[PDB]
Amino acid sequence: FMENFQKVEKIGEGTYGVVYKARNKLTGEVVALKKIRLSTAIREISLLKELNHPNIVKLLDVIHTENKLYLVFEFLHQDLKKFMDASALTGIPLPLIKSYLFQLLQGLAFCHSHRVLHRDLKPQNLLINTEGAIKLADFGLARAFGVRTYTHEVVTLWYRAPEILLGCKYYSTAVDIWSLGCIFAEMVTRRALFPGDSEIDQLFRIFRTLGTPDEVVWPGVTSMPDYKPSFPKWARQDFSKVVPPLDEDGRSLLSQMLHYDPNKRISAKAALAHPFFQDVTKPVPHLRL
Ligand SMILES: O=C(O)Cc1cccc(Nc2ccncn2)c1
Repeated sequence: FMENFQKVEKIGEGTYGVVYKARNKLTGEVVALKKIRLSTAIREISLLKELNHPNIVKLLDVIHTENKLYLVFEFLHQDLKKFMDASALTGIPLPLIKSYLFQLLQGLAFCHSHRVLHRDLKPQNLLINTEGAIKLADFGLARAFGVRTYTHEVVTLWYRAPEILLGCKYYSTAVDIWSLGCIFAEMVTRRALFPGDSEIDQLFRIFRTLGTPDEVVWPGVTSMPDYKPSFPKWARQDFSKVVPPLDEDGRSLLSQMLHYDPNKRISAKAALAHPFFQDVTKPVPHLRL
């Protein structure tokens, strides 16, 4: 039971607590409702209510009652994780991959221009609709929560930027570009790019593909908190082996999203101008709800 909602249904375990599909009692509208497992965060998250962009899941409300905290979002019917699983036999068509990447970059460019990072992008917080839109959920929450324990559930590391895995306590816009590059690669190949089981397995999967980073490609890397001079030194592989059959435009863009040094990583705004998007369109997905 809930005072202000009816037909409340669990839909997932999230970074911060249970996520429900719920119907507002007064209006009948269907929303996603994210009970935070437990004020500097309430004011800061409440600022996120002001943000509106077509590629960002609207934060409709912040409800603080009975010493509980709930976030109310507009509801979308499928996430990219489920869509990629449903699309595993055929693959997502390239024009739709390109459309989704373009739209996600517009959402990131918007948030970043408003000084809001995500820090934890992953297919589970990318939501799609029947009209061909994709939207990013949960921007700004990681900073407000303070990176921080809000679930006992197993955290996905697969999309974490190397700066994060090497113990850098200082985030930048580049962490979100890394995560989206990993998601791009996964849409293309139908396999996660770096499916690490632990922080060190995550870090070593990255190193085995992109080469072990050094001061030449990443000035400052050897001073990062969790950097170890004893890390094995892997040579770097070609993106042509990693994301076939992606064309050279897509591989060029992906390589710019996956530079080791966050400062060298392409921005969302610059990525939107990349030649890969010259022929972008907005196709209709085949969604089975
Ligand atoms: O909480 C998490 O970490 C991800 C997560 C998990 C489950 C649902 C969401 N969000 C939304 C938003 C809108 N329509 C549907 N689901 C996010």
